[PDB]
Amino acid sequence: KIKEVIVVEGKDDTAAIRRAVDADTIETNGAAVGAEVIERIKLAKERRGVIIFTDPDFPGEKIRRTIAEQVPGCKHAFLPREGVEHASPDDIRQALANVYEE
Repeated sequence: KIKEVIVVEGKDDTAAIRRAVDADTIETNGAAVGAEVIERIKLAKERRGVIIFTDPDFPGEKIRRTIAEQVPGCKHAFLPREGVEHASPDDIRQALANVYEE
């Protein structure tokens, strides 16, 4: 239902996201993003756009950085300051409500 595909690290992130919103996701399987995942993310960005939604720790920002610099034009969702896998439904909604679109 959410237009953009949401890029996350793994299944616990997807599950947590689908407990709050209806969204299609792409899972990176850790911080090692192979080009096969990139080409999925690429197709998704041009057909529907992509929201990157990873943790605010060192692994998660490294994942976010790696993708964004290979796929320009991704949007970014950030957990409210108060991991995605354990994020409350309201945290997920807030994260997605506040995506900047530029």
